[PDB]
Amino acid sequence: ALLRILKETEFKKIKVLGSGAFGTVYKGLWIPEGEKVKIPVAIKELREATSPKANKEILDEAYVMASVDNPHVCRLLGICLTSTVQLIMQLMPFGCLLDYVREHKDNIGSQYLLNWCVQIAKGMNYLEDRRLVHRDLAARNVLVKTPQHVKITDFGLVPIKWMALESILHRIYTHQSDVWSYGVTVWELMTFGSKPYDGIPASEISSILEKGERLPQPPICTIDVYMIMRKCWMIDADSRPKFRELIIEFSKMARDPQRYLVIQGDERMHLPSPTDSNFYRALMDEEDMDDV
Amino acid sequence: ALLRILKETEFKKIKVLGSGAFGTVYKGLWIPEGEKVKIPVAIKELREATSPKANKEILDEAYVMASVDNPHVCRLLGICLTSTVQLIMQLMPFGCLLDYVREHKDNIGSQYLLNWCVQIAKGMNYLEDRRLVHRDLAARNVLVKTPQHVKITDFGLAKLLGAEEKEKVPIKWMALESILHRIYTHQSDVWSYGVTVWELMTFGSKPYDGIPASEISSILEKGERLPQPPICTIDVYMIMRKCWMIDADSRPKFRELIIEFSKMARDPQRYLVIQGDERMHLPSPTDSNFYRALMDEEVD
Ligand SMILES: *CCC(=O)Nc1cc(Nc2nccc(-n3cc(CN(C)C)c(-c4ccccc4)n3)n2)c(OC)cc1N1CCOCC1
Repeated sequence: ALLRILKETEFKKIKVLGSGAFGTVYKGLWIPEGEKVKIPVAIKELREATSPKANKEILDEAYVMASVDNPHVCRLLGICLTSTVQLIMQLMPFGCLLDYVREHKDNIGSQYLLNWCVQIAKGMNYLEDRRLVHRDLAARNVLVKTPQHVKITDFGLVPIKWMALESILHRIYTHQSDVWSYGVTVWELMTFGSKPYDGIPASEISSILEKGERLPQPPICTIDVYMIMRKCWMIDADSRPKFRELIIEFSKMARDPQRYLVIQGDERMHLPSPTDSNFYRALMDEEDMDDV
Repeated sequence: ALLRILKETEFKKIKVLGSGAFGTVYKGLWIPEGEKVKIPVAIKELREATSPKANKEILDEAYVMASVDNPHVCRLLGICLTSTVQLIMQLMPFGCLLDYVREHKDNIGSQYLLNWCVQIAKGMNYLEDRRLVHRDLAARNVLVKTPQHVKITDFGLAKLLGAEEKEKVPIKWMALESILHRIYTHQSDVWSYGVTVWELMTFGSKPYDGIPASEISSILEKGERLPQPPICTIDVYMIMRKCWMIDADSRPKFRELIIEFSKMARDPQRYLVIQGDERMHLPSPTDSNFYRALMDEEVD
């Protein structure tokens, strides 16, 4: 009952958002039957059609993705099993956090970055609590509902520069491997969208990791935050932090954001007032969540 | 804190949506600072008010309109006080309930009709608990967020715009005390509530059609009211009549209309005789969960 079974004639793709990988992502419009309203949605299309009973196992997984109830994880709203599987979800009009942090290269205060790290861990801890592994966490796979509210997408289904060493050498994906990717994601945000291990061929990443070489300390990060990232990339998967621990740790820093992130001009980049925050929420973020 | 002050440079009107005596509503675009995104909103540009009011006073009542917090009353979000008075609210693509029921005329089931009455009574009870009086409750002033969720709009717009010698004043909706002596209480809002139900039960009929508005006061003193809508059992029509009693204290309370319409909504076909009603049921949980995740994140 959480997965609406669409038909082709009650929606339509409007403009491509992203393409290549999974398939294509479109800006879309939902046209209810009998009504003259057009509701903007997002549609995920798989380019390869090849589906018979492949569609049934997709529907089985689609019901699981339709059940993720969390303010910081995206829910699958509906499916259209036409030609090529079509997934329907809410449109996040601000785009992904990678493009967002890149456009606002040096116009992002320390309160936003730390809160984003808190909100991403809450969504991941939620998934771990549901015994689900994301396998592909990355700043590109986090969406900006509003600047104060991010959500993890691409849950369902090779980012070598994002995977734990055990996932590279042995294709072992756990929740502790997701912690590794979460540590690369944090680094992506702190460096404002820099490419991890830039230029370096992905085929040689397992070699440089076995030598204990890790991503460098981002300029705006105090040692407290970089040590967090370093512990996420420990060879021993069990030594890596738990997502529940990361929620508490980053939250403490979000209480004193300037003590853990050194940003030029940070004194004039604060989180919105209650006023802007009631305004945002009343328009596009009327959903129940946790105070930031 | 609940009312955002907007500058003319961070929003722009796109297209008109509909015009009324309080003003015209436009499909708007909010451009947040330093963002490349356009956020759709709804903008009401108000018509000039009689007893022209100072911007401190208008703002002093915009804070009251921005304070209503109920799933069934629309909250004013922002304001722009310049050469005109522009109100900003959440865009409701479905429109107002009056246009909706005329438009799906003989396609609406009794379970929707009785639920809309509960929801309107719930918004009105909230406004009475807050000691607020709406003064212009009507089917045109109820907005459809989703087909299963309606909200009262335009609260407080009558008090701050006033009126000239057009007594913009909804005569065929006001209690007799309001037409005669301009008395607006919670019990006269019950009078407009009865008329609002009658508009719903008739699928958008014009009340007192053919009777000039200047003559409503007198026919009301002769005991003449609105006729029984054809789909109404005497159960519902009794409740409507009680909303039109000359003694405002004999009229039903909103707290009572909530319970009474909840009762009928649990057995909707006992109370509304609609041809073909045995195929016009509510949406499934699936279709309902879909509407909520897309447009509505905020009695069977
Ligand atoms: C970072 C890339 C990106 O997503 N940009 C983006 C996002 C959105 N809003 C949006 N709403 C709902 C769903 C999505 N979305 C994106 C993707 C693929 N991304 C994460 C790499 C998926 C997806 C889900 C499941 C499976 C596979 C893919 N869902 N995105 C935009 O709407 C405003 C616009 C943009 N971009 C703006 C500038 O660049 C092009 C589009």
